[PDB]
Amino acid sequence: TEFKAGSAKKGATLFKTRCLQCHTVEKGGPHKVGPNLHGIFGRHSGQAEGYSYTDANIKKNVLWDENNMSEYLTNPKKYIPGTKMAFGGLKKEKDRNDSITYLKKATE
Ligand code: HEC
Repeated sequence: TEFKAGSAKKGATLFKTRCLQCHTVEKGGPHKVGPNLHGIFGRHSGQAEGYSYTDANIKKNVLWDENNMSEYLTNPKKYIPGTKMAFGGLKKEKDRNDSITYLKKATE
């Protein structure tokens, strides 16, 4: 791809410190500020039920792949103009590789 496997352990911790404040990953976990991310790969954006996404996330109709996800983690607002995900971005590809490495793992 344009994405290469990284550290699943490294990623778990990137997640704990940069994504847990607003999200859960497990099947049957709850929606918090952001949606629960279980099964997000291959899924399109704005489809978890019981969660109020913005008009923008929804209309972007993004098919979430390790690659797509990469772009998005760089600069969310950049990738999805008007999204309410208040996250700066992960500029370091290595960081993204790690994080996505875990998400790929944890969200199945
Ligand atoms: C709270 C300050 C958040 C942090 C930190 C992170 N995200 Fe988030 N995320 C949040 C919201 C409010 C939303 C919904 C946006 C909208 O416009 O409705 C999101 C959304 C996502 C998505 C898209 C979900 C989908 O289409 O189903 C992804 C893929 C996602 N968030 C991932 C993610 C990761 C991996 C994060 C850590 C680096 C992270 N987010 C931070 C809120 C917050």
